[PDB]
Amino acid sequence: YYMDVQEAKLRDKMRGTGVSVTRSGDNIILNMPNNVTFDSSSATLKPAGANTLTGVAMVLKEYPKTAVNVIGYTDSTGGHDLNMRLSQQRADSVASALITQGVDASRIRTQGLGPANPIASNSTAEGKAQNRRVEITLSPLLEHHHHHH
Repeated sequence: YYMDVQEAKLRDKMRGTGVSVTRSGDNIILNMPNNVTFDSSSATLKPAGANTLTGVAMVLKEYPKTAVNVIGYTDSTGGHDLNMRLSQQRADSVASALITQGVDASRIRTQGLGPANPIASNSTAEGKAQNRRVEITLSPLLEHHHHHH
């Protein structure tokens, strides 16, 4: 359980934001289309996206046993290294926004996995557009930080 109610909260808050709530197994995948999060192409937090990121951050405050893995995906047509930069850049923008809103930095990790896992075809522009995305992987804290010794 634990994320059952979170799925309901996210589904309500993302009622018409543009964010696709894909609940995979136990963890929740919040994938945000390039257009709704960023302005042009560079990591640029538009008001709409910042507003939505605030909603995400709110839920992350409601349930602090969430591990926030911000994994950025993207097509690598142009320069896989440059796209890697943008991949990490985009993830970092989301993370810093969360931390700014009040999410623990120690509960957040940013991974640029753009040219790693193709969600769609990379040869076709259809998939190329789909691959360029930011997916927030909300997983339950695998063994909370344990320091009493």
